Amino acid sequence: TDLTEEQKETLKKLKLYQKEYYDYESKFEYELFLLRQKYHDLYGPIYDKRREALVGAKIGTPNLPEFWLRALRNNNTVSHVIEDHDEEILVYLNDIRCDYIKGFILSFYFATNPFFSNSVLTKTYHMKVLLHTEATVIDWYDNKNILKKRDSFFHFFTSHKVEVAQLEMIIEGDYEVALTIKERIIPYAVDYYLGII
Amino acid sequence: TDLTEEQKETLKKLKLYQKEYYDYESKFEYELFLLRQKYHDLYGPIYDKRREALVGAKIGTPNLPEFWLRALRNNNTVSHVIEDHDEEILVYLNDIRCDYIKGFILSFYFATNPFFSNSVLTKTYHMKVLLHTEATVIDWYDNKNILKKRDSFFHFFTSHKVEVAQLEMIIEGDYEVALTIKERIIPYAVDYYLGII
Repeated sequence: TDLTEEQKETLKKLKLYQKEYYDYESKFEYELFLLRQKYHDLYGPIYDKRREALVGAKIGTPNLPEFWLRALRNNNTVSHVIEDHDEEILVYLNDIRCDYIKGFILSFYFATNPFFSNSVLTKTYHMKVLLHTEATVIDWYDNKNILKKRDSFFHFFTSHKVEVAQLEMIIEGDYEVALTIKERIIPYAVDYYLGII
Repeated sequence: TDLTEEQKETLKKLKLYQKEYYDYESKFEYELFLLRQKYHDLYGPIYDKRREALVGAKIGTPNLPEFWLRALRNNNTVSHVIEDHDEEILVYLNDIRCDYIKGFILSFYFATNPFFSNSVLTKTYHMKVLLHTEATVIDWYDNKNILKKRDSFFHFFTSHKVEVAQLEMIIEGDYEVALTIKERIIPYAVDYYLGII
């Protein structure tokens, strides 16, 4: 800008070097994408084996009753959004999975149950940093909508986009829960069940 | 525990699968360590070239006056801890570098200056999650200790370990600054200088 010609040259050289930094950084970012994908695929079979052993019925994880409810209960962050009335519903939980959008999408698989007909409840987090969320609409059976009667874990399946403090607080807490399920509950489920974490 | 023998078997299988998860996870963590090291070494020469072009004198970055002060100023987080009196000292800044402990260590290289004799001021962050910090003691020249006369950027070079809210707040803000310098200022210095971020 208003530098001496000599300094202008120095500045151009720095931009040149900075351009070099960005090139290497893009390549690192790429190798990071590869790395996370590779292991995501290596974890997949391990998750399916657990599901298989757990599910093999009109009850969640029949080969190990209340598996997910207890794993979720044993995690501080998630335990805070689970109420006593939510427990009779969560015992029907067969599996929780995380998938990339063909952001990420969390899926909650439920066995046939007297609360809602959905065999699966999903939550999609759209991100670049959160953009917006999409939740499946729960098809509650007559008089079973616990959201009516109050606070409930199932408020998690509520779609959001972007008073302000109110919205920020809600979106923040929701994303925190989702992140915990995605990075903690799913990767270390049984250890939470056993409560050894 | 108090499961049927059948469920006990299911639980053992899950621990087996979980053990498999941890094995793969350890291998991913290892490949992540490699990845970050590799690029750390690829960035090194790029940082040294910038220093070389900037420094080539009794003034910081003589080939481009006030380079680091301006880069630091143009970053919101860091700009908040820089006072007007700190500027006459920061203009002597020749280079800022980040190194792994042979956690990480931030080094601030200063040209000969009338404020302190130290040719380098470092800050060491010990971590597993912060354990404790080590800062070089500044050898201020007579009547030059700006920390006496108040708030100053140089309070950054203060050692900490672990009333409680007071300590938490201080440690938190300090680590936030360090992180910004490490991940933002150093990797994208010139772009901050130009203020295009």
